[PDB]
Order: sequence, then C-alpha cells, then structure tokens
Amino acid sequence: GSRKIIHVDMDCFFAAVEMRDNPALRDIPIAIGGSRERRGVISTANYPARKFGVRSAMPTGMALALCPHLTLLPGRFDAYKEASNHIREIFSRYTSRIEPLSLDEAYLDVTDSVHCHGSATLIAQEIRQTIFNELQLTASAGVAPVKFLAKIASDMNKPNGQFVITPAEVPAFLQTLPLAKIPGVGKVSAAKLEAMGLRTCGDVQACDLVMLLKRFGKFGRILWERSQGIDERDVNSERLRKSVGVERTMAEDIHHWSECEAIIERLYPELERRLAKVKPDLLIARQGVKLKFDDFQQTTQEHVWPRLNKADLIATARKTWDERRGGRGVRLVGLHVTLLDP
DNA sequence: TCTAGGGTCCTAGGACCC
DNA sequence: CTAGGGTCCTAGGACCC
Ligand SMILES: Cc1cn([C@H]2C[C@H](O)[C@@H](COP(=O)(O)NP(=O)(O)OP(=O)(O)O)O2)c(=O)[nH]c1=O
Ligand SMILES: [Mg+2]
Ligand SMILES: [Mg+2]
Repeated sequence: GSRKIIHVDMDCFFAAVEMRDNPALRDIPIAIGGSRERRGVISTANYPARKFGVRSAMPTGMALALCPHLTLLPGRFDAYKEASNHIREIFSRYTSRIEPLSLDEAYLDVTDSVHCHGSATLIAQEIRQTIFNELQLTASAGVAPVKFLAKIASDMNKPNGQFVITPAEVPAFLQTLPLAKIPGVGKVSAAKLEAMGLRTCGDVQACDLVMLLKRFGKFGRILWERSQGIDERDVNSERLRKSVGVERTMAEDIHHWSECEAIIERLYPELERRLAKVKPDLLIARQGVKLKFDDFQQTTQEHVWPRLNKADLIATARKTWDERRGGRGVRLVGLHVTLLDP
C-alpha cells in the first residue's frame, strides 16, 4: 500500500548541544573535532562556521584556513547519548516502528498511527515541538511515502523545518531530482552517472535496466527503482550491531613495532569494556586489526575467531606489520571484532 | 588543506564443502 | 569419466553519521 514515513534529523547535532550548554557560543563560528596538533577532522560545525565553508570531515587545518577564528571543541559524547536516548523516547511516544540510523536520526513508520488524525505532518510537527521543549534542541523532518524521499525531504527545510512529499507530488519531484541527492549516491557514483550522461532521476527513468544491472549490479537496480520512486524498504526496529572497533590516529612516527604493540596494549582495555556491554561473555565470529599508512592507504586483517583475546590481536598485528607495512610509516592503529548473528 | 572515529552494506578473489 | 556450484573467508570500496 502507501505508507507514511517520517525521517527525523537533529540540526547541527553536536554543535547544537554545545551551544545549548554554552550560550557564549551560539553566534560565533564553532566546530567539534580534533586539533591539527593531533591531526584532527571536523565532526560538525554550526551555521556561522558553515558560512565560511567549514564542513564535516574537513581537515581542521583546512577549516582554520577558512575560518581563522573557528572555536574548536573536542566532543562531549555522553551529552549526545542522553539527547539521542531522549529523542528516541519521544519517538516511542508516537509509534513502535522506529529505525534509528544514528544518534540524531530515525525513520518512523507512522501509517497505522491514530495520533493526529492519521496525519504524518502534524505528527512530525509535534515530534519537533516536543523535542524543542524537552531538550532545547532543534530538529528537522521529512514526510514521504517511502524512506529515501523522507530522508531527502528531511534536508530540504533544515534547520528547524519540515518538508512533505505526497504520492501525487512524487513524479514531478523525481524528474528534476539530482541522483546525488539520493542516499547511497556519493561522489564516485554520481561522477560515474555524470560520465554516463545521467544527472537526474528523470534521466534514469528513460534508461535500460539491463545496462544499469551490468555496470552497477545491485546498485543499478536500486538506482532505477528509487528513480521510479520505488523504495520497498520497511522500517525495521529490530536492527542490531554487527561490529565494534577501537582505532586511533597519532601525530605519527611509529616505524618501530614496539610502538604499534604499545598502542595495541592501550587500545585493548577499551575494546573489552565496549564489547562487554553488549556481550558480557565476549562473543566474536571474527577478530582483527587495522593499520593505516603514511600514504593514507590502509589494510585490515581479520580471521575466524571464537572469543576476544589480546594475544591473538597482537600476533595478527605483528604479521600485518611484517608483511603489509612495506617500510611505510603508520599513522593509525585499530582493533575490530564482528559479532554473531541473532 | 594534508586528511577522525565510528559504523553500514556491497563485491569479489580465492578457499573450501559437497 | 581431474568438478562445477555454492558458501565461506577475507580484504577493500563506497557510503553514511
Ligand atoms: C557527517 C558527519 C557527522 N558526524 C557527527 C556530527 C553530527 O553532530 C552528527 C550528525 O551528523 P549529521 O546529521 O549528518 N550532521 P549535522 O546534524 O550536524 O548537520 P545538519 O544540521 O543535519 O545539516 O554526526 C561526524 O562525526 N562526522 C561526520 O562526517
Ligand atoms: Mg543527517
Ligand atoms: Mg543531523
């Protein structure tokens, strides 16, 4: 049938929390991320900072050259987790059909809801208002028949706005809809499509499905389908973690193995008490290490393993260091597990 | 500018299992 | 009358947050 899906997205999440807890900011360029000292990257920035072009995933050195007066914050994660849990409770007030995508995002299947006369608009509006009141955080929302259009509409009226796409508005909306606006379509994909003369969903509607399946596989099918406005993806609410890892980037050096091992020794206690939280007996289908080199190239080494143990990680990391390092310096060391199925 | 720390899913080359 | 099909490892890419 036709569903009423709602995507909720917190506006400038981290920076919003930090500004909420410190009004001395608010009107100044702030950003959450690591220092150029410790080779950091911007997690997110507030709007005054974005005015200078400060983006997420931007190297802090690049952001400081764009915004010399950028105030750099480290990040208060628990303060984000409380907000996330809170807004999720707020979501649960309206339905059980809830698929959290992160801390500040969630899909809601709100069709069978009898809350605001079956209106997803008033429901989303009330969720945003409730969030505003109970958290002093602002939020934006997308309302759509399917998921990806709810996600797209979620960004069309931010900050503190919501956008609604009706089944009757879908075809007109799809025609001049750039493929890069579709979730799952990043720079590489969009450049591939662009090179193939495809920019919009309307461009894809007049395309051969067989060709798309050839050049992209599943991605081609999904591209064609959502270009048609088809997204049979159902809001899950039973979704679970499929991995946990602990990795770190240094100022650098480490060209010696003892340094890598020391860093592993300092990384393992945390891989423990993060895994212990969601399986006290330390489950594990696979275990592994990751190394990132000075050329920014990285390698991972995992293996079938029955239970978390430091020694094996150290051995594997020794083999990765011995065989794949190639005399290169290492900027990052990482540990990783994979968990089991139910 | 000099590029985090988390995760998701997808593919694929080769190794097994039958 | 040497096994191809399918599943599993496992390393890596693209992507999102
Ligand atoms: C994209 C991104 C986000 N984050 C964190 C910071 C954000 O506060 C949080 C939510 O990400 P988002 O919704 O994609 N970004 P935002 O909410 O801060 O920006 P917007 O207001 O939604 O436009 O995730 C990163 O730590 N690295 C990233 O690359
Ligand atoms: Mg978002
Ligand atoms: Mg957000």
